[PDB]
Formats: sequence, C-alpha cells, structure tokens
Amino acid sequence: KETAAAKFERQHMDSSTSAASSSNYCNQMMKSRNLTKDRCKPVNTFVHESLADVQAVCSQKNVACKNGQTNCYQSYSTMSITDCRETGSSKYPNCAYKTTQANKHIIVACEGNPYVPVHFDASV
Ligand SMILES: *c1cc(*)c([N+](=O)[O-])cc1[N+](=O)[O-]
Repeated sequence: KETAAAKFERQHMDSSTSAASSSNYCNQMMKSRNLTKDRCKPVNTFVHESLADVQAVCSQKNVACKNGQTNCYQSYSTMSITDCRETGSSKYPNCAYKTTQANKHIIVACEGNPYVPVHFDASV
C-alpha cells in the first residue's frame, strides 16, 4: 500500500527546515512520522534538502551498497542531515532520541522507473 519510495520520504525527508531546530527534533519527528509504532528504531537519519536534490542522487556517484548490490549512489555534495540515536533512557513505547546536526554525503539505494531512492544505506 505504501511503496518503498513513499516510505523513504516518510522516514528520511525533512525539506521544511535547513537543520534540526532543537534537541527535541528527533523526539517530535520520530513520533509524528509514525516511525515508532512497532518498535523504537535504534537510529534514523533525516535529510534537510529538497525532494528533487535527493531524487537526483540516483544519477550521481555509483557505489557498492552494504549488502553488495550495485544500485547505491553517493551524493556528489554533502547534505544537511539530522542523526537520531536512541538514548539510554528509551524503552518502547516511550522511545527517546538524541538529536545531532551533521553535514555528510548520503548513500541511498535506488529502484524502479522512475528511478528513485528506496533505502538509506549510510552517510559518509
Ligand atoms: C518501516 C519503518 C521501520 C520499520 N522497522 O521494522 O523498524 C519497518 C518499516 N516497514 O515499513 O516495515
């Protein structure tokens, strides 16, 4: 029902800001995107770039994915990202996150026609 593409946008895209606003950013975002309904994801990354710049990653630098496949692409530039990692005080359903601001290259796996991002592989 929710495509892999759509799930990518829900889990990782945040074009509404240039960077995380407060230390509570990950707590608010994890909750509002419903990323903590099933369990507390241990880590998550949000990307603060336009959808078009992120989709364009699929025509950028081709690299190997962690699983060894070859449909992974690294952004030519660094992108503004927010790192969310569970704190020592997190127990489902009361997940808790540390928000960290970063600027790094993103690596995503792409698939389909249109060829779009479906999985966030790593940040470099
Ligand atoms: C989406 C986001 C997180 C998880 N999870 O298992 O942590 C699963 C899904 N999903 O669409 O299955």
